[PDB]
Amino acid sequence: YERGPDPTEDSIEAIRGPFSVATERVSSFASGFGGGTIYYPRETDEGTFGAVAVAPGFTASQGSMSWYGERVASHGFIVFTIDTNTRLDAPGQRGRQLLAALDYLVERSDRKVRERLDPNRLAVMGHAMGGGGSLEATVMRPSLKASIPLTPWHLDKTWGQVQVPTFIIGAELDTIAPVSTHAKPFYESLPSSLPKAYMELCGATHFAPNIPNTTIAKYVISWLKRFVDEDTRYSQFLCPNPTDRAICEYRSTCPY
Ligand SMILES: O=C(O)c1ccc(P(=O)(O)OCCOCc2ccccc2)cc1
Ligand SMILES: [Ca+2]
Repeated sequence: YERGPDPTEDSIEAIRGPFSVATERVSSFASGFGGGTIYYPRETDEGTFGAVAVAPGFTASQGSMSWYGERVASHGFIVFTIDTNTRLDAPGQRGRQLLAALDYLVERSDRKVRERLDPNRLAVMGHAMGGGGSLEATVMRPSLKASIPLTPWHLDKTWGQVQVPTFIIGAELDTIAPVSTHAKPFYESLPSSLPKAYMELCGATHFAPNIPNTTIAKYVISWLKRFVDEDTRYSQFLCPNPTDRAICEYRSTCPY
């Protein structure tokens, strides 16, 4: 499941990975969700790849997450920035629609996408209410390999039944889904035996995940490599806790 050459901190911080990405547009009339764009590596010689499904926040679309497409997928992943059914979907519905996008990748995706996909190594990512929907899709399908809630928003504060390795990225100055009442109590109610981490960004707002951010990208790549690819070549950056300057607080259940 290991793809690409051995990583240094300069390769994870790279804006482009060792693979050339291609895309495939998915209609909004696909069952269960509002469609999106499927970013996938072109070179099929290193084998098949795992996949992640990315959800945008409340009253937002995949354009708010588009920069995760070619970025992560060039490091060796299938990335699916999806649109929801309506722009007002609650976090619970964004969980379902995250799973209907993954199922679409397995059961209905184009042949070029189907051939490069390992349908057993799947994951979810999401921003704001898409991060709450990231937490729900874990509860809804415990077979998922990774879960990455970006500045997540949810009314439910306790998430002790989650079994997926979850990486909650926080934003210091977020006042829409503030970390003290959302991102932190979400992480602390995750099971202490779960492989998990909490990264809070200094001076960041609710919308920091919507523009390219080397701090966000380098450890989303490490997290998706470690748990979707079972790639222990990326534990060096996760354990012990990263000590970057753009990070104001880091918490984790290291080592893993
Ligand atoms: O009180 C409420 O009604 C309420 C509703 C929704 C939220 P949420 O945290 O989901 O906001 C989504 C932010 O992301 C969407 C976005 C992405 C990129 C650019 C601009 C906007 C919080 C409170
Ligand atoms: Ca639809």
